[PDB]
Amino acid sequence: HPETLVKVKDAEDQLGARVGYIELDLNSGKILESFRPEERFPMMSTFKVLLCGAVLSRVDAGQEQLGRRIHYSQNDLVEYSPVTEKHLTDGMTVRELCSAAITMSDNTAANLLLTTIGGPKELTAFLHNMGDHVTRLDRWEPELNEAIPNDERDTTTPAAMATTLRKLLTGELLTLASRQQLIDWMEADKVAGPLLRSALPAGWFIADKSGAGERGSRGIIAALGPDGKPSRIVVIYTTGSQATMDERNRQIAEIGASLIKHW
Ligand SMILES: *[B]([O])([O])[C][N]C(=O)C1=C([C])ON=C1C1=C(Cl)[C]=[C][C]=[C]1
Repeated sequence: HPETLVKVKDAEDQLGARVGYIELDLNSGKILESFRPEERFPMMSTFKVLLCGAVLSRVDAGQEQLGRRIHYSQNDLVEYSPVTEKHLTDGMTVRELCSAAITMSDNTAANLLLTTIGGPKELTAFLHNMGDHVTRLDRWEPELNEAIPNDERDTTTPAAMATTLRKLLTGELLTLASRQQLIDWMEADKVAGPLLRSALPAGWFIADKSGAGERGSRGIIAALGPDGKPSRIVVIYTTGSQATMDERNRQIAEIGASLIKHW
């Protein structure tokens, strides 16, 4: 609805930065509304969902096991590893790392999983392989969050990310068991409370993954809908603002409030 674009542009004005947006019909893949849909923005942690998608793709093909245990050490720990830093002794399984990476956005977990699939180069090849010729992961945590202006490294576009998530969650790319595991990790997301979830009406479904980076970077990707089932995909990114984390969170929440109001 056009009223939501009013809020998105209001958001660019208040944040003094670019805001990218897109609302996608989950079933048909039709773009319902957009703002800078094909402009690049850092992915920050929203990439962790694509990372686990590639991991599940491997499991389905027998190249990986969810119960497989990964051992790591202090040397591996990078900034913001609330779950992995507590398991140095016995390690964690592939399954537990994706849980950590998606629900808590644990950075070391991401790094460990990336290592299992062959690094950024491979995640990028996986994406290209599934029709996404835009999204690219080039670095590891934490450098991929640098958000250098005009830098194409570690970026995606609102349209590219929305189309790719739709495929991950409804395509024949993953088995049904794998698709549900991914959605289950996104539905349990525990660090995105002040964003879209704060505007979600009672009874609605939402599976999401947020992101934060340098230079005011903030974003979120999500599948949501009424009566406990998702029916649309929403992707929101911004970068360049000098606004506080709280102000950035609110603008996203308000964009959310509008898209829900005009559903
Ligand atoms: B991802 O969520 O974009 C990566 N986030 C971080 O690496 C991070 C850091 C370095 O310090 N806090 C976070 C973080 C934020 Cl700002 C929000 C939610 C989870 C982690």
